[PDB]
Amino acid sequence: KKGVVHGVATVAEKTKEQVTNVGGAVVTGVTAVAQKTVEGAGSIAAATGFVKKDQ
Amino acid sequence: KKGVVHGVATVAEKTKEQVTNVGGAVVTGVTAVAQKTVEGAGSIAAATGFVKKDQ
Amino acid sequence: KKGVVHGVATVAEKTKEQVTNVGGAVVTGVTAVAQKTVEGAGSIAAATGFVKKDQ
Amino acid sequence: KKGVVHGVATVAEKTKEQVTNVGGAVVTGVTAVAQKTVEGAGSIAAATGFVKKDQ
Amino acid sequence: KKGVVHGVATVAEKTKEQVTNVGGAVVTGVTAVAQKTVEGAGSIAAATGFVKKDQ
Amino acid sequence: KKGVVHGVATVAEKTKEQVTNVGGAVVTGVTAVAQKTVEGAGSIAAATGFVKKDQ
Amino acid sequence: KKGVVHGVATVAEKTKEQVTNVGGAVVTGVTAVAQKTVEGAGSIAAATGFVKKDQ
Amino acid sequence: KKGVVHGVATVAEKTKEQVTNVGGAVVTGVTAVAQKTVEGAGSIAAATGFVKKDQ
Amino acid sequence: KKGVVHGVATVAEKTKEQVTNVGGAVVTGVTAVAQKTVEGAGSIAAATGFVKKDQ
Amino acid sequence: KKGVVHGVATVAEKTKEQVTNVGGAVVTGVTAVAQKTVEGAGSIAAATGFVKKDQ
Repeated sequence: KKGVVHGVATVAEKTKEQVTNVGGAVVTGVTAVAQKTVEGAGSIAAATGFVKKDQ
Repeated sequence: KKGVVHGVATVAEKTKEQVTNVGGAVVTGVTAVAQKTVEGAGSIAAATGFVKKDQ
Repeated sequence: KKGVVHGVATVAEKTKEQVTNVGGAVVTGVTAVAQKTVEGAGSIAAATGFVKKDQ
Repeated sequence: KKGVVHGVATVAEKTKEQVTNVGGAVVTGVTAVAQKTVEGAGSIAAATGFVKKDQ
Repeated sequence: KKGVVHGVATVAEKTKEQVTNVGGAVVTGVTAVAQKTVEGAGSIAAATGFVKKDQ
Repeated sequence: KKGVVHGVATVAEKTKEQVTNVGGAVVTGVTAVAQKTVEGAGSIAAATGFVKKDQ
Repeated sequence: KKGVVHGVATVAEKTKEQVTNVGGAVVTGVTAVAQKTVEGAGSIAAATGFVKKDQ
Repeated sequence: KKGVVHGVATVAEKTKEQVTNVGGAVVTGVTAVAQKTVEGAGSIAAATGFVKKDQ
Repeated sequence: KKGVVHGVATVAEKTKEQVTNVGGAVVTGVTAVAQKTVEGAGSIAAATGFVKKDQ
Repeated sequence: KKGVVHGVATVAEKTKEQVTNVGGAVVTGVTAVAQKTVEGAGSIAAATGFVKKDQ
């Protein structure tokens, strides 16, 4: 076989899960957050996949 | 087989799940948030997939 | 087989779920949010798939 | 088989769900939000798939 | 076989999970956060995959 | 002060919430159930406060 | 002060929450269930407060 | 002070939370269940407070 | 002071939390369950407070 | 002071937490279970407080 990509690719066979991202956010997984009190200014309480590039 | 992509591709066979994103947000997964009190200015309480690029 | 894409594609066979996004938001998954009080100015309380690019 | 796309495509066979988006928003999944009080100016309380690009 | 990529690629066969990211965040895994009180200004309470590049 | 009860009482001062039950069911709290498929004969899918005394 | 009870009482002062139960079920708390598939005969999927006394 | 109870009592002062139960179930706490697939006959998947006295 | 109980009592002062139970189940605490697949016949997957007295 | 109990009592002063149980189950503590696959017939996967007296 032959393949040429510029990116971003994701090429496969017999594949149970696939995610391609440029951005941006993708949530595909099981996630449970239980929480009782959030205070403070300002605290990232429960972050799973996170990116902060403030300018 | 032969394939040429510019991106972003996601090419496969026999594949249970697929996500392609440029952006942007995609939520495809099970997610449960239970929460009782959020305060503060300003706190990211429960973030799963998150991207902040303020300018 | 042969395939040429510019992107964004999502090409497959025998595939249970598919999402293609450029944008933008796509919500296809099970999601439960239970919440009792949100305060503060301004706090992202419960974000699952999120993108903030304010200019 | 043969396929050439410009994007955004989503090509498949035997496929239970499909979403193609350029935009924009698509909601196809089960979603339950229960909520008791939202205050503050201005707090994104419960966001599932979200994109904010204010200029 | 032959392959030439510019990156970022992810090329495979017989592959159970795949993630390609440029960004950005991708959450595909099981995650449980249980939490009782978050205070302080400002403390990253529970971060799993995290990136902070404030300027 | 003086108090004599037979039960069931609930006596208080300065009290934000109160529930008295003999029975029976009382639901006063925030509750979010999101659900996609229930099968089987017969499975209690999502029970929060539950009592089964079949004879 | 003086108090005589037969039960079940709940006597207090300056008290934020109170529950008295004989039964029976009382749900006063925040609860989020997100769920995607329930099968089997018969499986208690997600039980929070539960009592089964079948005869 | 003086107190005589038969039970079940719960007597206090300056008390943030109170639960009295004879039964029966009481759910007053924050709870998040996220779940993707339940099978089998019959499996208690996610039980928090649970009592099974089948006869 | 003087106190005579038959049980079950719970007598206190200046007390943040109280639970009295005869039964039965009481859930007052923060709880997060995230789960992806439950199979088998029949397996207690995730049990927090649990009592099984089948006859 | 004077006290006579039959049991089960729990008598105190200046006390942050209290639990009295006859039964039965009480869950008052923070608990996080994250889990990916449960199989087998039948295996107690993750048990925190547990009692099995099958007859």
